[PDB]
Amino acid sequence: KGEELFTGVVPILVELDGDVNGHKFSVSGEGEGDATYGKLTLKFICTTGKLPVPWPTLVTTLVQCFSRYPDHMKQHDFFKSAMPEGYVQERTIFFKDDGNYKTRAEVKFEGDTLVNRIELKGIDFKEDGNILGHKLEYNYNSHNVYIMADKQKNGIQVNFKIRHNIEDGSVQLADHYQQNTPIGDGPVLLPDNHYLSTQSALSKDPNEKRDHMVLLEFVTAAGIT
Ligand SMILES: [K+]
Ligand SMILES: [K+]
Ligand SMILES: [K+]
Repeated sequence: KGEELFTGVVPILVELDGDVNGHKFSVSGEGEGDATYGKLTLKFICTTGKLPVPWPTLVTTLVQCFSRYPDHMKQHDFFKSAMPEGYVQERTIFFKDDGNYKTRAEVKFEGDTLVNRIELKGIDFKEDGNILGHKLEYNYNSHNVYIMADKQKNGIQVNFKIRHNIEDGSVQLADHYQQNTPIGDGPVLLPDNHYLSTQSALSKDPNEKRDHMVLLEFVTAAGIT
């Protein structure tokens, strides 16, 4: 079924159209995912000029079908079960004492490539807050992403908190509320409650002259015994 599409390395493309406080931008990403290992390797470029928000604030928006589901949890992997037609992923992300992002994405195959196409709208940001002021460290914490069948028993409702390190040594919370709904109408796996355990490392390409982010991530499902 959809799980079979992920047994080796799969190319990824990401495209994001954003508008935060009227500052418009676009981001393109490319790389590969290896769900057997829960690994992602990607590079993202801002194709419109300078990114008006910090790269770390966009990590969660910029393919949870690449999470590693251990064998005893495979009946809980909604994300691969929806493929290849894919799913809609919607979020609101509330930055404590600052503005919010609202995002809508479609994640699906296009040919042999897994594509994440996103629209993002951010509003009510402070002009010199941590986000528009670029006051975040260039790194990423490790998180638990909590997953539960949705009310309609059609997709999943997801909740978690991201912690962004700030350059003054404090931490700013980004409270995530997420819904995923299959694009096709045939059966998908509806999971028992569980979570994903995430870790990420960010870097730069020394030869890349555009504003950009190199991202490597490891994600493993857990919380079923
Ligand atoms: K700054
Ligand atoms: K900075
Ligand atoms: K890390």
